[PDB]
Amino acid sequence: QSFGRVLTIVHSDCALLERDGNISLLSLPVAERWLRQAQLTPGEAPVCAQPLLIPLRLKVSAEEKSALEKAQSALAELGIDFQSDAQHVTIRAVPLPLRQQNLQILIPELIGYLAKQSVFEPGNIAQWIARNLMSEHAQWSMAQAITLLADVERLCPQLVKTPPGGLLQSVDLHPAIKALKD
Amino acid sequence: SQSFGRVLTIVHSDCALLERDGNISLLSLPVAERWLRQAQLTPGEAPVCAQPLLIPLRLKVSAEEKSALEKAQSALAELGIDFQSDAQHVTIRAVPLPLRQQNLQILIPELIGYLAKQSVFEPGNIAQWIARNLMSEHAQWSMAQAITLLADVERLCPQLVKTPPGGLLQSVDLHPAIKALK
Ligand SMILES: [Cl-]
Ligand SMILES: [Cl-]
Ligand code: NA
Repeated sequence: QSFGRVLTIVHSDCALLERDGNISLLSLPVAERWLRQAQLTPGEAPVCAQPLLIPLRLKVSAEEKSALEKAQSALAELGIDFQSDAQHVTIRAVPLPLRQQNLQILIPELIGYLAKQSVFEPGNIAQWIARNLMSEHAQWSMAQAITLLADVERLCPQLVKTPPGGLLQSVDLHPAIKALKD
Repeated sequence: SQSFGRVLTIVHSDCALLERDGNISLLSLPVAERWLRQAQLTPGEAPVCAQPLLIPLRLKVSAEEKSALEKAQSALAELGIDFQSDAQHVTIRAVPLPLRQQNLQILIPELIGYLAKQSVFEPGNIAQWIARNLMSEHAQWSMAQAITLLADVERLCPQLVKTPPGGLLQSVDLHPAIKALK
């Protein structure tokens, strides 16, 4: 299905939508998040490690290093590969959705998150990366909102069928209609 | 002076069983630690000074990160975190005493990620975020460590002792046991 037709951008990051006479307000940041999670999750989209131009070498504490080692397998399932020596880790590849992020901030952030876990699972790591570590977004445009919803419709069919309250809300016309008649 | 009571024993590697005027309680040492550090980092709740690193930490930042840092510069300086910025990078020149022995190559990027998502910047709010992201103190707490921590918390956070939140301290009900003995 579909969220409908994008009508206009509301308050820099929402999209006013129309579907069968119904008007809705959708949060683009929330939609972007669901999209990224699906694109990063093995089993919901193609996952292929992408080589870094220049590998990112980082110093890590022993507890971080140890966390990285236990997570190696989960990370590789996400397309995140690295090698490491005594005091460092060097990121050699990341999945496509991450290739254009600022990895000098994202990876150290991922490392901090990983150093706090007891269990490592690609699914939960993808979700975390999708919600917290990714590129913030400035003013949204129509072209961007249109593209986003289309991608979300394609990869997250379920969101369409049952959109949470933080994703899309009903814009009630009854008051205006009544006010026009009355 | 006012206190949480007498430390009786360590429970679950990170909690402390307390006794105060006949009442028994369980206190989360990690939570107590976070309040202590939050206090040590908050201007007005404890002394704050800027200590230079012997090796400035340079980091690449996105326009959005760059911008966020710009807006938070004053609040950060109040916390003793000083930095310089050039086109694409920022260089941390100094950090408060409680952050000297941390993994800044991980913590600063996390702080930057956190700041990039804020709209309002206040030293108090930022210090709270920092205290919650410092690497967990110990792992297996000892009696001496808990006794020392609590004495410090008592002097720097007198209000916690008066109104200990439920995340910090919980009552251990002896009534069932007393009834059972009967
Ligand atoms: Cl537009
Ligand atoms: Cl447009
Ligand atoms: Na970021």
